[PDB]
Amino acid sequence: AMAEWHKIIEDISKNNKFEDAAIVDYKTTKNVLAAIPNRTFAKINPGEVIPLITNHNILKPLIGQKFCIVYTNSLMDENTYAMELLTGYAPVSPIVIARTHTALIFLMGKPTTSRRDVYRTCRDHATRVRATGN
Repeated sequence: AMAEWHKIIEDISKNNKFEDAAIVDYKTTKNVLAAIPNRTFAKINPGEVIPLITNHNILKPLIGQKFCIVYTNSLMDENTYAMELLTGYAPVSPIVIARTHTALIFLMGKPTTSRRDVYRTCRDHATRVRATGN
């Protein structure tokens, strides 16, 4: 599974619609498993993961030490496994977090990228990974 996390990031990186991405464990150590280098999501720490998976009412989470704003949250639902946010700083950009059996996939679009494209791209990656048991 470790190599595959990097393959997912590589695939995202080739697409000019996205600005940032990371895959972070949520089961055990909560370390960053793969990330686009030298951007915000590479800095996600365990204390940022726990509120996302625990607090039903999370609204202004810190992600890589910057605030984001939650506008839909079905992250812990087994059928949807996705949350939608906006950055809480300029330029306002769309974010989707999708949940596999063991990891969170964070994806940020450029400001011009549609909500649909970020959602479908992030969630489809999670759908594929879930089929492997990860």
